[PDB]
Amino acid sequence: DSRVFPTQRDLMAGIVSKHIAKNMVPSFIMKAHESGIIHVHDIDYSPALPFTNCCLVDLKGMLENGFKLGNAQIETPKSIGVATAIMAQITAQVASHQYGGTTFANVDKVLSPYVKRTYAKHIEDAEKWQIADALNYAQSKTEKDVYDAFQAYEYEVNTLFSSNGQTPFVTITFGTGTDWTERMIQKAILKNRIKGLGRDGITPIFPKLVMFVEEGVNLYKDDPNYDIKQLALECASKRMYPDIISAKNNKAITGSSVPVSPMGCRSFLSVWKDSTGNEILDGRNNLGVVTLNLPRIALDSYIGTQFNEQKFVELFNERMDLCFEALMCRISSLKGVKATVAPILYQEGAFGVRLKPDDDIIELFKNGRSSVSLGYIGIHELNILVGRDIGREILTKMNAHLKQWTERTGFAFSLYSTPAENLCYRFCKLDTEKYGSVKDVTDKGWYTNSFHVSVEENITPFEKISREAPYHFIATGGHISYVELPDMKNNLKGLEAVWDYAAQHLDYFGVNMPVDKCFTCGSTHEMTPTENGFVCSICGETDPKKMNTIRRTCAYLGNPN
Amino acid sequence: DSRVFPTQRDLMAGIVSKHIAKNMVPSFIMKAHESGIIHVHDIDYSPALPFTNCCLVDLKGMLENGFKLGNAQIETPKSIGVATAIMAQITAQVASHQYGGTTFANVDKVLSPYVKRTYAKHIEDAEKWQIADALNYAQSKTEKDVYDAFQAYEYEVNTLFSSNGQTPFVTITFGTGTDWTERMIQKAILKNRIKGLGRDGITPIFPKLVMFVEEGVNLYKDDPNYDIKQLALECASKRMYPDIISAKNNKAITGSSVPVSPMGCRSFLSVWKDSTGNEILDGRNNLGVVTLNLPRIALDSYIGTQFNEQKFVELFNERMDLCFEALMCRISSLKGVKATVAPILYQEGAFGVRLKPDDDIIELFKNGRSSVSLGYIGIHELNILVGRDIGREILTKMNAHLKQWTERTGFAFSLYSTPAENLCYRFCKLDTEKYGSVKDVTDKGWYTNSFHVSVEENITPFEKISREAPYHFIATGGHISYVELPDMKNNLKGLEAVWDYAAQHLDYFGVNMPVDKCFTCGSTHEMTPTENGFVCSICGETDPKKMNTIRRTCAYLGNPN
Ligand SMILES: Nc1nc2c(ncn2[C@H]2C[C@H](O)[C@@H](COP(=O)(O)OP(=O)(O)OP(=O)(O)O)O2)c(=O)[nH]1
Ligand SMILES: Nc1nc2c(ncn2[C@H]2C[C@H](O)[C@@H](COP(=O)(O)OP(=O)(O)OP(=O)(O)O)O2)c(=O)[nH]1
Ligand SMILES: Nc1nc2c(ncn2[C@H]2C[C@H](O)[C@@H](COP(=O)(O)OP(=O)(O)OP(=O)(O)O)O2)c(=O)[nH]1
Ligand SMILES: Nc1nc2c(ncn2[C@H]2C[C@H](O)[C@@H](COP(=O)(O)OP(=O)(O)OP(=O)(O)O)O2)c(=O)[nH]1
Ligand SMILES: [Mn+2]
Ligand SMILES: [Mn+2]
Ligand SMILES: [Zn+2]
Ligand SMILES: [Zn+2]
Repeated sequence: DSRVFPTQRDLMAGIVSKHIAKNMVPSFIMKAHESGIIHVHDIDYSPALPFTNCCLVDLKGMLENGFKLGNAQIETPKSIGVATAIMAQITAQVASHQYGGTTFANVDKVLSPYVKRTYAKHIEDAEKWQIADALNYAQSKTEKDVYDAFQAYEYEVNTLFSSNGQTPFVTITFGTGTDWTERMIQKAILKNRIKGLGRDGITPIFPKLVMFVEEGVNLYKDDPNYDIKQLALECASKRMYPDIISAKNNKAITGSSVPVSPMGCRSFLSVWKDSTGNEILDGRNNLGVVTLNLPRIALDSYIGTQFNEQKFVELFNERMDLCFEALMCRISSLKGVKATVAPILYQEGAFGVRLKPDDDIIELFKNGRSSVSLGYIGIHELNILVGRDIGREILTKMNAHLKQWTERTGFAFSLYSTPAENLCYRFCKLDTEKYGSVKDVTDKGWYTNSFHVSVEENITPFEKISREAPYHFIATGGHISYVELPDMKNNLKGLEAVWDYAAQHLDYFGVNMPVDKCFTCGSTHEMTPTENGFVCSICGETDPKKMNTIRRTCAYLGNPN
Repeated sequence: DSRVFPTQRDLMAGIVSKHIAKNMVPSFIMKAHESGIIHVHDIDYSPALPFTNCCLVDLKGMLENGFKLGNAQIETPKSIGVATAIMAQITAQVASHQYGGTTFANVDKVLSPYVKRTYAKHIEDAEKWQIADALNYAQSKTEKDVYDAFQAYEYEVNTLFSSNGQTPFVTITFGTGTDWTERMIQKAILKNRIKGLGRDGITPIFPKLVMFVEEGVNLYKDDPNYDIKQLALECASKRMYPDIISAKNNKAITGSSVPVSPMGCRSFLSVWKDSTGNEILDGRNNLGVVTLNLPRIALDSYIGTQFNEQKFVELFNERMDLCFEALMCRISSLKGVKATVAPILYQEGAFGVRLKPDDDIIELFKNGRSSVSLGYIGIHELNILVGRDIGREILTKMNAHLKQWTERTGFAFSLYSTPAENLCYRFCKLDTEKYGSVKDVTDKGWYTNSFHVSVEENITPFEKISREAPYHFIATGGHISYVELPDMKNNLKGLEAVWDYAAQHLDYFGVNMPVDKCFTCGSTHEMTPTENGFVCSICGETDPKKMNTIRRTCAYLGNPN
């Protein structure tokens, strides 16, 4: 919250950490950050301490083998419910040793073997107690245990604070599983999500859910998991998640044999092979984000009221170099740092390899294993400032610099569509301090996310997907597209048509709908917006404590007041 | 640990908090703390933030009714396993909003109703599936669910870090329960503890276990839970805990109709009644500890090499006043503080009453509800310095000051036998900086705990209990007695004789034995101590990673290196 104790403690460390960063980070990089030329993310954590950002947790390797967690040498779980109980504790622990999001990829496949152990236990109990209908007891009890295991997970993640006093920022993916255990997990996740959280069944912010969609798996009428696709459509319409990823487009962009889950919100690894040619996903991470204020490049290239193309080329080149220096500055902090810093990450399997206590952690990140993020924002406002559409062109050129950086250093730089929940305002506020109200750019008080078409443009779902799709193939380090839609709870067919179009043309996709609930009557209709707050169409209730109203106005779900 | 991330963050807040305390706390109090005249505990937390110390969590009230926990409006659990899963999350949350220990009192009684719901569910499943042996299916499955629920608890508490990067400091009491559900919980706790933690079955530091012992319940051959007493003796001999409390002596000292569990290690409330005359235990807390260096009073009253009684009376009176000023200083910090600071504690039931967000938290503590702790230490070294035994006499006089303080302020001051894990060295080191090596006092490098007879005195178990017993009736705010014993795993009868003697004469009691395990062979015999480390009698292994060696050399269990 803010005045809550663990948050206050965290703010104290955050302040000490900003001060230490002022002594570690070269002046020109700091100055560029204060002025809003760039944005060095997570300065209240790094480089004062050698934290990394987000990751794909290697849960499979952890669970299969042993691993130490806290003071406890955990063994392979022998039931599904214990497996997600351990998954929940790893969630809290990983969140406390990085400043970014934690992702568990393909939990349907990974947790499958523990649903199998639960099933065998009940089969053993059907013989032990002379149960007449044996195959129906084992299945029915297993269905219940799995439902309960993922209710446990969803609640644990919403009832525990990490180091920083907040609920852990975690995402869960699924959808490539077709075996009966893998189907059951997916239905359990989606059904718990539909039921909602707590007494009143509210819409949770976390975990993020993302489902993979593929032809031959869950995309068309005839596919095996097509019933699960319909469950997911109902869930999306009541609770926003799950977002979907097109397995086909995802693998083309990443170069991966299997769909690549996003770390945190939408950071994507590209394909990487270990020393024996195996494709590795789980365990890999991102080292940080620096974000380039693209509108500011253009604003600073104005001479009078007129754009100067030559000036723009000079500052662009100069600012790209600058961003490399900022990104490299923090990676340099990681030199000499030992694996004692975060045993759960480095010693015990979360990052997929066991380092010894006295090993340097940075060697793990080298030669393309970890990604590193050059963010950007405000293509819409860039296009207005330069007078034409240069989005695909400037982003393609940014990739060309990134390739050079990758080859000079060994670190795998990628272009990242910064989620920028509040950075949209920060950059605009600082650009306003210099240039004032500029028509169509700073006047509204925010910059538009990445390559997204303006939220104030009159466009259909289908035409927005088309305009945005090309960018998923360019900003390979991170991207998503949203479409705004009304209540779709009694129009699952229209929603599905937008999913299918999205899955055909782009990588990662979500749909922003209104998800409201009046507690006193029970209406799940969209509330109408007053100047005071929200109001119930059918009853007329206006108390915030007697309703749940969730939008995704930017990146995360939240209540808009 | 130390270089582990959440710990480093916590150290940053701890440093900022010490600095803020330097601006909040009057100079004379700070100076007295630097010099080791007194010790203001937890200065790295309070008064920079308005934390409190330890508590008895009102789990019963929380579970029975609703309560919000994190973002989730939790409902009454409908199974035992969910109940301890919620108990585990409350543990982590309470630990993060106070700087002291969390206690769940009488978990056998409190969690009983959820064992009853689990039993009814399996009875319902015996009819649903035509199970031949119905009463034996429900009982056998319930036994398993309870075992699993308390394995879940013991592991959750050892696999989660609170705000401060440490495993939560938590204690669990039981033993007054005689119903079949309450027996089953006690056996589950004790059996999990016996099995140990993890792959290798190591001895856990936490949770602390304390069992109540009473005539007519579990003390003599004919008592109903006498079998549980034997389970507890076996557990104590393999894992140190459980400590025991004499229900009879405990109620006489506290004035309570039911046995009073210790908050954290050994802070005891005295009896208190709400506005309608009900005796309240659960929800109540302690506001902090200031500890009086008793040897230093005597050392500072030496004129040449000779004790001056008159000087001792003057500094004693002056230092008691000083301690009141230090204790009151931090309680003053709590004025104006609102319940938004810690919703789990103040709004949602942990402290047993629901305050509104805009309510002041200090009113909850007034008029005897919360205790406040005047610690002391080193009676043994005090007796040497003054030339005679003045322990019962000086402590009785300290109570007389405390009664005056209580009547002037409304806050319930009590005399507290400071556990002083490392304060035993701190005080001795600072007293040495002034007076050097003093025979029998500072020469060994530590002061003896509270009223405990010297750890270097040749005395039997029974004679140590007798010497120490009177002090449990005087230092009512906190006390314990230890006895040192050899391996007692194949002598449960000798151990029981010491428990019975203890239960007759004193309040709260534990037995320090050696609990070692060699992993390579499996010996549970006492390891022999070398200058290098520990060594296995029968095999000869010396690697610390291939063994588990636990002592209680002071207060907590730990590995001595
Ligand atoms: N002007 C303005 N700045 C804000 C607001 N909320 C947060 N900021 C600032 C503080 C942060 O350094 C920066 C970005 O915050 P975000 O919410 O986008 O992400 P986050 O809090 O994780 O910060 P970070 O990306 O790690 O720097 O913007 C706001 O309402 N207005
Ligand atoms: N913290 C936490 N809360 C849970 C867990 N499982 C359920 N809850 C929450 C949600 C409910 O508000 C409350 C009561 O839940 P239940 O005992 O009814 O759990 P469940 O639905 O799995 O069993 P049920 O089908 O109702 O018999 O506790 C868990 O593993 N951890
Ligand atoms: N001389 C000396 N002082 C120590 C050692 N370890 C800790 N201290 C200091 C720092 C603490 O302010 C003080 C008491 O520490 P304790 O381990 O008894 O308890 P705790 O860490 O909870 O500190 P506190 O009671 O809150 O001040 O003694 C040591 O090995 N030697
Ligand atoms: N974090 C956590 N660990 C648990 C829990 N229950 C058991 N564990 C740990 C201890 C073991 O090292 C490992 C595997 O435990 P199990 O799946 O065998 O649990 P349990 O003994 O209740 O079932 P079982 O009798 O073996 O079929 O996980 C829990 O609720 N939370
Ligand atoms: Mn097991
Ligand atoms: Mn339920
Ligand atoms: Zn309504
Ligand atoms: Zn051995």
